[PDB]
Amino acid sequence: PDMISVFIGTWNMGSVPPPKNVTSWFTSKGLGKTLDEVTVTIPHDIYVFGTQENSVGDREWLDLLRGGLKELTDLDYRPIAMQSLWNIKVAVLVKPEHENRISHVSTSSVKTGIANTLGNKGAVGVSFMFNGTSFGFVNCHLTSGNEKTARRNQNYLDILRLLSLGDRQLNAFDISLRFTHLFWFGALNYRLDMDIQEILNYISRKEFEPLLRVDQLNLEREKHKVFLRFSEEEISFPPTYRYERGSRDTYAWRTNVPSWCDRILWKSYPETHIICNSYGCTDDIVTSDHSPVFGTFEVGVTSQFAYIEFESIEAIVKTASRTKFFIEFYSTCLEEYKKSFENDAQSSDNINFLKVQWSSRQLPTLKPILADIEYLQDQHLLLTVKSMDGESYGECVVALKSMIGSTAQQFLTFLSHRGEETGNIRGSMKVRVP
Repeated sequence: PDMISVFIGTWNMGSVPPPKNVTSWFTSKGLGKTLDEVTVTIPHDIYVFGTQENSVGDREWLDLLRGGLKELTDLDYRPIAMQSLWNIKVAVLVKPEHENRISHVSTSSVKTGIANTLGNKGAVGVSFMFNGTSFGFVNCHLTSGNEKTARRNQNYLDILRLLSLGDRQLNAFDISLRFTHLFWFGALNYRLDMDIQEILNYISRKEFEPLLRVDQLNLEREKHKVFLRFSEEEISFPPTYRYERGSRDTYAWRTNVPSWCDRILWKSYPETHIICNSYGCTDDIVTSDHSPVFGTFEVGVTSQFAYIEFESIEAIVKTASRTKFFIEFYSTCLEEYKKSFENDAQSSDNINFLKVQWSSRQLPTLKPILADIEYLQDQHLLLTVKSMDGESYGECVVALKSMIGSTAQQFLTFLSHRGEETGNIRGSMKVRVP
């Protein structure tokens, strides 16, 4: 297959079991950007379900999902992984025909505790490869409370740093760069900064823009504190918290201000195919004080199966240090990782920054495992900038897609470390074939 259809769902189940029928959740029918126009269901290739306050036992729950999907699609979807941590649970299921294509499956979980609050907060994860394309899925439940934004941001950073999904050799990189596509979703619990009656007025009008301008997740993302260079599809569904059970007619009630607690975000390597086909919530599933949120994505995949030469590399790096620096290059297209020599020039007209330059002589050629053009296009390099005394100052990713040829092509990208922008990097390179 050339592309796959990925379903992501997030639902705080409110410590009661689901209703018998959750079909709207699976088929992206409800409010927001929806697939209500689709009369005959196209079964997705991969279903991913993240839940919180899921008080159904692991085994029984996975069975309910397999059962639900069986009745909808007339297919025995196979669960490749599942992972729970208290009542935070994720499960990933694939079509039977894709079972051979999956490999390198891992799971992880992380606790993020804070004193004097209701704990049981943290995250669970699943990653795998679909042929040559790596996928990461994170399901979390962060700290609740209107005034706990700083605590939520810290939960995010603790997850980003501690969650050990994927290959170990990528331990200079965190989960924001380990996977071709990363989906981070769950009960993020960021809230609306507005009085209760004024918010209910806007929900009645279906005027979401004035509420989105006071959404705490949106504001923190603009400050560059969480979810650096992630995407979220535009929100056009009402707040998913907090409803009275048995209906969606009525919000319950600053401790119960309506909010978009339940969210899906993604982070992709550059020059890859990824389109969001839905992002919304149901309005006919009423067992929880939250509503289920869905998202679907069309995602490109690459089959499973010559040298790379750099003219020069130049990095603006954020630091007070003045030592020498080098680069390590990692990729799944390489047999072993390579390293550069010392940088051979450096300058600065800023106390906080440093320009660091590697000439062609200081940079090694990389030798890929296959010489096929169609293979090489779909690959990426992971670069980490390290100092000579030795910890990383910055990581980034570079696509080879437009770099295939005889003459060297320009690249420019951002450097990050531990959820902070730490500079940029640029250079000139070619992937040559004989």
